[PDB]
Amino acid sequence: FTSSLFLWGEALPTLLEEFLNEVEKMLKNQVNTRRIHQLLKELDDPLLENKDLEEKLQAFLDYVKEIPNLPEARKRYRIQKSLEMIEKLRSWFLIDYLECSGEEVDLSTDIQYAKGVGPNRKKKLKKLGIETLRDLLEFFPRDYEDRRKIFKLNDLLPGEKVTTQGKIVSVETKKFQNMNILTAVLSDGLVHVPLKWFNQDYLQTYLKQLTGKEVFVTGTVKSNAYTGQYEIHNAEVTPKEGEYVRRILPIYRLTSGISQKQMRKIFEENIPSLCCSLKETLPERILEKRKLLGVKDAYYGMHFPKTFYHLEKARERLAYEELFVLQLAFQKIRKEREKHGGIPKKIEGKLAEEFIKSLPFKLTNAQKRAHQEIRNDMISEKPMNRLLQGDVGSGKTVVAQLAILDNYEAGFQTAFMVPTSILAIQHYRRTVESFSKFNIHVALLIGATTPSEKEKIKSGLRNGQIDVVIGTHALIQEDVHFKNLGLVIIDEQHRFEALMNKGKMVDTLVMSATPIPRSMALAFYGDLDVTVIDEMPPGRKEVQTMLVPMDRVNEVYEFVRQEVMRGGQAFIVYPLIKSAVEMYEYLSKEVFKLGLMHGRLSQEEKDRVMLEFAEGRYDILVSTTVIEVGIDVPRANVMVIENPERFGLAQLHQLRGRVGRGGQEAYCFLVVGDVGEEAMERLRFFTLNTDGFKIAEYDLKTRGPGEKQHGLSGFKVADLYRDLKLLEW
DNA sequence: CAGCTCCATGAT
DNA sequence: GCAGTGCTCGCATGGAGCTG
DNA sequence: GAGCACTGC
Ligand SMILES: Nc1ncnc2c1ncn2[C@@H]1O[C@H](COP(=O)(O)OP(=O)(O)O)[C@@H](O)[C@H]1O
Ligand SMILES: [Mg+2]
Repeated sequence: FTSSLFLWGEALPTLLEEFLNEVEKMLKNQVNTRRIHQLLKELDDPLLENKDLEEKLQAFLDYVKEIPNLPEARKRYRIQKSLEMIEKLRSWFLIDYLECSGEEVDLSTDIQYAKGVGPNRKKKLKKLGIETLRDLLEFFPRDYEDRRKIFKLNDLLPGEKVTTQGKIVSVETKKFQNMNILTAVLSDGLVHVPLKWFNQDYLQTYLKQLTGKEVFVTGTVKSNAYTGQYEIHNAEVTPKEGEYVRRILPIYRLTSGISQKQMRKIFEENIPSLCCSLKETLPERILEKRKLLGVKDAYYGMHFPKTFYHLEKARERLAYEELFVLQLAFQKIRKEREKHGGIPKKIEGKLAEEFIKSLPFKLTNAQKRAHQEIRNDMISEKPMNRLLQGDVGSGKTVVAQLAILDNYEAGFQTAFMVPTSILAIQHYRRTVESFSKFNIHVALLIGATTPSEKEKIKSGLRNGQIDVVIGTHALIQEDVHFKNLGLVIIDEQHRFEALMNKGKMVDTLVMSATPIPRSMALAFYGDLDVTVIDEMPPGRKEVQTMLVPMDRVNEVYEFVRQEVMRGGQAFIVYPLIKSAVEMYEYLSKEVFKLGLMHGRLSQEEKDRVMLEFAEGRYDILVSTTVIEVGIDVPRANVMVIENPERFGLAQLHQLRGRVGRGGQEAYCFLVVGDVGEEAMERLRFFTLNTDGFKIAEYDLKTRGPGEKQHGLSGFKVADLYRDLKLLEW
């Protein structure tokens, strides 16, 4: 917990921003005259040395202090009057406004134009994916080491990079065996504090190059020098005046070759230059609305801020920007739908009331909602693009079927789409035996079907009472007709379009097995007016998920021999490292019923194979290619992911999903190797996560969206709304 | 199994 | 394009988690 | 000293 907790601690008092900060916290709650007066005592830092800033302030701190000796109203206008000025202040002072000129040059150079960079660095730098120069901005720091704050000498906190100050009087160098030692030492006045260097002599020069002045030293502390008194190693001792080395300064990815001090001076010398050249992107009317910097400065800020406030204002600008890009394209779609327009219709509680009472089980207040929502949106004078989202076995299917009656019941006909012929056939059965009948004629049209039959069908649709067609994105590729088509159901990712009747829009509905938390929903997809998400069905018991060490792997192996001997089946997934084949017939020392599926060898008659698994031809399987949310092998009691977490926390879900059906009270182990905490911190979490959305919650908070590549927004969301509003035009 | 990075140590 | 100043910044090794 | 800019031939 050490690091993750110490700098954190000694990080509140003593620097304008922190100050301003707190004061805002001050008001947003309650002053404390007393207090202020003690914050001001602790202030320290170069920013303050501005006249107004100082004058400007008094005025301020003076206005505030009055709060308390003030009844209710007397307090308000008082407050907002403030708050406004802080931000007012912050904007004035806290940012290093990049005042620009000379003139822009602007392309993708092969980076040698870069200054300081040269041949070998050329190659070095490209190990970081840095060609071009745009390449040299879109490349922001790992992190930031700050400094501004200077520690006193004799308060060195045992074991920590600090930056203290003082003279320096002592340049000794010591040689031993396979080691030297360079020392000079720093003298506040009273204290004197060893400051030691290892296999560097040069330093000798500089330090001597120096003896005289007082300076700023930046290093670490060490609990040794068993003679006592702490010893500071590794520092930097810059001559000084450092109003200008009492700054935040970045930390970039490195690459044997370069050094921070290197890489830095290299950003130090170009960024200001480049930044400057960037045609603004979003219009000035916006900017003004919400208040964070154009670009130049923003990009500026990500490298060389002087207020974490800066940096904040910089991501914030830099991130809204790129959500804009999305929500722009969205409406820009959503609108085009407003053109072509949609169609509604009336609806007979008849059907559903029937369907619903027909079933055995209950229904959920969830699916109920799925329902109230679909109807209504279909009904509405325009399109519907809902997303029926849920978690394998939540009741997605049912619901779809109501969509299917309601639409039929209305007047028009629906058209089910699905990635695979094998899946079509299979779905078909259900919608019918499901529809168990009433009075609806539903088809499939899959190319397997005999040419005539096709014909009898096609024609069936061109006119009349073929009520639903079940097929692949086969339909759309041949060019079918029917002059009423009131909806299109979809299952999932079909490889790699919308439908219009005469010219209006077709009620579109898309179901998915792999959840996605609302923000991500509303941010990469959003355009799917909604997602009526599911909260799950009863009687439903769930996978006893277990996590198992390796070695004991032959343990699980056996557990199957059983369950599988008692008539069940077992997946076995092994990522990438041929071994597979080696993993295979060494696994027919599990002699018994095995099948393979290399995977991305990806004919998507993968199901071809699963069918055959579900039918009972490969007692057990063998992965690679994380199997998908598809044809469902019933008997499959147990699952086995190995050397995981290479798998997102979701593919694993996928996998867990795939095994259970029945009640079957299925089971899924996961062999592990070594790895650790953060890794297993996660797994551990998986296993007890009854619920696959709090999964995504959790996949986000930890690894950024693995599911090209977002530069900037790690869930704060006021943006994703800041969007909707500004984000029409 | 390897190739790289990042971090912490190295001296009586 | 190579040859001569004059800058800035320069340890090395070993175990470490990470991705391929 | 490595790497690079910059100046000159
Ligand atoms: N309300 C319910 N209560 C109990 N079982 C239900 C309920 N709704 C659906 N089921 C059944 O439980 C399983 C749910 O999965 P399903 O409805 O096929 O959709 P999906 O797997 O896509 O979520 C099916 O057997 C379905 O028939
Ligand atoms: Mg389904």
